[PDB]
Amino acid sequence: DHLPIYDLDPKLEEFKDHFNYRIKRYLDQKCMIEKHEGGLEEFSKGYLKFGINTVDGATIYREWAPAAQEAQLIGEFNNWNGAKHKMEKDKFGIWSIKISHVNGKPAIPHNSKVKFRFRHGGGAWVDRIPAWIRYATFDASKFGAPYDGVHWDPPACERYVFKHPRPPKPDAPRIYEAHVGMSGEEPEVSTYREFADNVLPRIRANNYNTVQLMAIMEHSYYASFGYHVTNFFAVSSRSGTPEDLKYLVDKAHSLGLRVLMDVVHSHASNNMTDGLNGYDVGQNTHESYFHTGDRGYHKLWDSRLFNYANWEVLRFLLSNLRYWMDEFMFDGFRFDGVTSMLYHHHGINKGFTGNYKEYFSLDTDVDAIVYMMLANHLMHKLLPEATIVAEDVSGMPVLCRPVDEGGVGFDFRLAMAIPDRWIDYLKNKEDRKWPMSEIVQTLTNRRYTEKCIAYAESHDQSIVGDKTIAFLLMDKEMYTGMSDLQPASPTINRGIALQKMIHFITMALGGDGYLNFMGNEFGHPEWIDFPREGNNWSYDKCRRQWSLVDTDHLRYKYMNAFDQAMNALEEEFSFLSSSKQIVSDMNEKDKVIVFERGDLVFVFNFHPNKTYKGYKVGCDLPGKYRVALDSDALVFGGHGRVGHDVDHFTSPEGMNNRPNSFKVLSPPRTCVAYYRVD
Ligand SMILES: OC[C@H]1O[C@H](O[C@H]2[C@H](O)[C@@H](O)[C@@H](O[C@H]3[C@H](O)[C@@H](O)[C@@H](O[C@H]4[C@H](O)[C@@H](O)[C@@H](O[C@H]5[C@H](O)[C@@H](O)[C@@H](O[C@H]6[C@H](O)[C@@H](O)[C@@H](O[C@H]7[C@H](O)[C@@H](O)[C@@H](O[C@H]8[C@H](O)[C@@H](O)[C@@H](O[C@H]9[C@H](O)[C@@H](O)[C@@H](O[C@H]%10[C@H](O)[C@@H](O)[C@@H](O[C@H]%11[C@H](O)[C@@H](O)[C@@H](O[C@H]%12[C@H](O)[C@@H](O)[C@@H](O)O[C@@H]%12CO)O[C@@H]%11CO)O[C@@H]%10CO)O[C@@H]9CO)O[C@@H]8CO)O[C@@H]7CO)O[C@@H]6CO)O[C@@H]5CO)O[C@@H]4CO)O[C@@H]3CO)O[C@@H]2CO)[C@H](O)[C@@H](O)[C@@H]1O
Ligand SMILES: OC[C@H]1O[C@H](O[C@H]2[C@H](O)[C@@H](O)[C@@H](O[C@H]3[C@H](O)[C@@H](O)[C@@H](O[C@H]4[C@H](O)[C@@H](O)[C@@H](O)O[C@@H]4CO)O[C@@H]3CO)O[C@@H]2CO)[C@H](O)[C@@H](O)[C@@H]1O
Repeated sequence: DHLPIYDLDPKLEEFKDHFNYRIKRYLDQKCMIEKHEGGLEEFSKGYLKFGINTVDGATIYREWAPAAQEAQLIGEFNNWNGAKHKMEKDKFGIWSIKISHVNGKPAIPHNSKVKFRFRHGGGAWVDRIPAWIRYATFDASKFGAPYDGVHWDPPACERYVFKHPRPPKPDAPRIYEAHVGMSGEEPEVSTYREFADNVLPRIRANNYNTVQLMAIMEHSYYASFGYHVTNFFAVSSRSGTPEDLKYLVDKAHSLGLRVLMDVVHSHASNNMTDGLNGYDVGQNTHESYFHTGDRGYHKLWDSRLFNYANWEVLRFLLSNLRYWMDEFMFDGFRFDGVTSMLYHHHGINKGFTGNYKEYFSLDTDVDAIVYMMLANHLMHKLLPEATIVAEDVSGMPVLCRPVDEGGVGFDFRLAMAIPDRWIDYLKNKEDRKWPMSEIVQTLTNRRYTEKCIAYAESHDQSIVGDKTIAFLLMDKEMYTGMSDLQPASPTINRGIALQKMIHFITMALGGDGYLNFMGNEFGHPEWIDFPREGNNWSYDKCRRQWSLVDTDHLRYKYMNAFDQAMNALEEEFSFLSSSKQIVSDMNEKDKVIVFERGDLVFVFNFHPNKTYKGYKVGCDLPGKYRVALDSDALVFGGHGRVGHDVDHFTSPEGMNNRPNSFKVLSPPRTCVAYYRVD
């Protein structure tokens, strides 16, 4: 009847009807799950019943295949002959078999290959990888690099034991988005252990508190960046085994880092031999993971789309969430492609002006929203400290409100509008024509009842035609002009300064959390290019040149040190988790932005050349102000013009204006945060 979200946003009651239906569809589905499955928590334990599971004296294999008329389990254990391992179908379309132990040992050995062999209506037999397989390996020797499902039940001598607890939820997420495969300096696919031993310390040393782990779910197409999942329960085998990933998560927890995983429940790869799409043999949507016809196909991604209303699809996805959380001790997730799930048009060729009828209509996908609400309720009841992030460009209201208020249940939203604004400024505007108004409004125009994670550039700003901000600033000059033993050219000084500036203002003004993609913290040059036919499958641009930031006589160390000190500043002052956000000056003629966040006063000089001596900045309490972070510091690649022990005494006003003010030196292209001395 009445939802609490209506009190947060009166404009929502106009669409009560919509929400009514939506909430009804939620409460019914949950109710059904509680009546016939024992509740969401038990429903999400489906990976203990489906797939291959060892019990006392036998092994149970279950697989949902309504379209099959006959089915058997084949593998190395029966030399790919399922004659003595025929499965039986029930009224729900589920095939099952119990296989007794052989000489006291399980019938299917650990680390052996298995396949689900079934005959469909036409009369032909096909072999597929089990949908709930937990490991799948490819053989690059054979043509196709075809995958094989692998039964993963390691003995205690090689099963990883988690030794460290989950860290507490931070006051604000400082997220290091990473991809294990391209995390090494060698032009190859790196391993989970190499990432845990080499990269995680870099993340902790730069004072991040969260890692966003991409490309964990298995995907046969490496260049998909993990977005085209084939085996949803399998840890991507190109970087190691599931135990290696468990070791990665445990090591991150030992360093005090929280780990989120990329969850791709928005679509599925079209790969029929290796992936889930192989269970589509033409059956109707009520016997399939996916919709049929147009609704079952994503035109932009060339992918299959789930039928979120199906009982078995709900079991599949909710159990996938519980599987990742429980078996790998993840601290939360980022749901990718949420915009495509929210609307029947998937936002493919549609811009969202903000008109509420574009959010709440019959273009709204109620099945997917019901699934996401069930998912968020389940995940927050399993782990109240979990952080669930939604990757959504539309800005759907109440998307990040709890389920019990009428919301979708996400904790944070990705603030996906800032990067393109920065790109436009860098590409088509001269430095003296940059609008401070548009920058401030882009950083601050958001729904303040819902939390958001700001970032100047993510992984997508490194791929498919996008360059890093550092490269957009300096380009080929980075190849030759980044040595610390020679004076930096004007271009290099400009680029380093503006990179620090863009990152810092996006963090301090753009939301309630920060995200940075692996390598951009030190201005990694160029772009990311995956191995493909066009480059003869080169890994040259599918890696991270840690050499550049580690070398003392180069200048990347400056951007890295500024990133580290900026994260440490956020840790000490907690300005990302403070609602006090006052922009007290926006000098468009002088290109200066003065604002207040937390207990800090931020002065940004975006002017190309002019220094402002004795610039007056507003502040609340009178007293003694000093530099907390200054981008012109020599250790950050500046010229050291500001000076850190200088006392900025306040003077009351009258001898956006504030009670008191103090005067600062503001060199061009600089950012200084000031704190009040106790
Ligand atoms: O303590 C004590 C100590 O001791 C010791 O030490 C010592 C020692 O011993 C001694 O020796 C000394 O040292 C010293 C020395 O001597 C000196 O020399 C120095 O050195 C230094 C330096 O200085 C610095 O700088 C550094 O360096 C570095 C750097 O930094 C970095 O960077 C690196 O580099 C590198 C890189 O990385 C790489 O890469 C390479 O590069 C290369 C490349 O590759 C190639 O290619 C080339 O390039 C080139 C080209 O070719 C051409 O062409 C050009 O280009 C251009 C073009 O033409 C134009 O056109 C433009 O382009 C553009 C376009 O237009 C657009 O389109 C875009 O693009 C695009 C692209 O194309 C693509 O990629 C896209 O995408 C794609 C996708 O992905 C797919 O999928 C498909 O779709 O396709 C697509 C495509 O279509 O993307 C994009 C878009 O987004 O854009 C573009 C661009 O913008 O433009 C361009 C430009 O750029 O040109 C180029 C260039 O020129 O070549 C290159 C080369 O150059 O390699 C490099 C190198 O070189 O690394 C480096 C090295 O490291 O460092 C150094 C060293 O350090 O100093 C020193 C000192 O400091 O002394 C010492 C002390 O004592 C012991 O040892 C120690 O330990 C101890 O401690
Ligand atoms: O009704 C109360 C029951 O609630 C729960 O049952 C679930 C099943 O577990 C789900 O599997 C599903 O059943 C679907 C099934 O997924 C789907 O394939 C379809 O079955 C086909 C079958 O494959 C085909 O071979 C043919 O012969 O029969 C059906 C024709 O389409 O439809 C089934 C019904 O939806 O959903 C139900 C709930 O709706 C719970 O698990 C049970 O314990 C409980 O009895």
